[PDB]
Amino acid sequence: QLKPPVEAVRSHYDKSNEFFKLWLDPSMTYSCAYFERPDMTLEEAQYAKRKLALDKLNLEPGMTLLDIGCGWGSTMRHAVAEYDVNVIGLTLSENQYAHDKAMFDEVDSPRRKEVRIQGWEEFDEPVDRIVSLGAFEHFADGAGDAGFERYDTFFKKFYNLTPDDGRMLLHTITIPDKEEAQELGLTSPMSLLRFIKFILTEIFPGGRLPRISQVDYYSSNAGWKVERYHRIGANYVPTLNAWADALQAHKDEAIALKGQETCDIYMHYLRGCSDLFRDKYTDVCQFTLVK
Ligand SMILES: Nc1ncnc2c1ncn2[C@@H]1O[C@H](CSCC[C@H](N)C(=O)O)[C@@H](O)[C@H]1O
Ligand SMILES: CCCCCCCCCC[N+](C)(C)CCCCCCCCCC
Repeated sequence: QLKPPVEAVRSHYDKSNEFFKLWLDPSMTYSCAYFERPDMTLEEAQYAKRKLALDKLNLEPGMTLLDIGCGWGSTMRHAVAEYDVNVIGLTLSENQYAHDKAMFDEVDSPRRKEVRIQGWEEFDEPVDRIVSLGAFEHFADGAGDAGFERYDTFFKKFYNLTPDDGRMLLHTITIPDKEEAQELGLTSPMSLLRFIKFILTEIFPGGRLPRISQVDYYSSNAGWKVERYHRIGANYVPTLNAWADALQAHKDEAIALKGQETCDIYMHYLRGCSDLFRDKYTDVCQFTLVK
């Protein structure tokens, strides 16, 4: 069986909740926002992004929703409150677990609000609908068993854990297909290579970005059909800019918590990544997978 990338994932996400709070929106949503309307704030765009994803699962009350890689819980909390479903959240982060365990305790509701420190590789329960936002980029990584081949186990596992009317909303960052890349005229300056190196070393160790053709191959191989490809990477520019700005704003506060270095590293990372999505080097897509 497969082994979850615990140390690699925790090296980032367990940096400090207080820290992440300083620059993330109030719901601490940590994935590409969605500005469905020009005048939304980051916080409203995040809600819009969550809604966009959830409305595609055609959720009815009573169903059990599975959030693979639930971060700081926003999607779970939103799912219950707006669709009245039961939710199980998976994460490898200890601080996110701690944070969500407490966040759920605040408001009481009939439905189930479960958060676990369990990898998708170990999940084995029947669920109605699945949602994963910004966690997929870690799925080709593992504690010793890294490799894209992992996607195959992924789409099969969850194809078998869902009903005939099963649906999965896969939200992930993506890189251009061999062709679509040359048409964009994407170059790789020495500075770009240095940045990627910086990201894979200090920010997201083990991260791997899929091409759309990869998601198609492995998901279809399990029997899934993409009912809709919704590319929205351009939205990541406002998002990453909002995050970097918010961090600049509370710079003194942040330098207090984590020091000077950590803050320089993060600003560099937030700023650098924005241009990647603006320049079309990377994109974001929400695959609506159905049977
Ligand atoms: N193998 C694995 N199994 C389960 N969760 C994983 C994982 N690798 C990474 N993750 C989780 O995926 C998340 C990436 S951050 C995304 C958080 C959330 N979906 C949001 O949109 O705010 C983290 O919570 C991390 O713990
Ligand atoms: C090229 C190496 C890429 C490693 C990517 C690891 C991605 C982890 C994504 C995690 N979330 C969803 C929390 C988002 C973080 C902000 C966007 C970062 C985009 C980086 C693009 C690098 C090319």
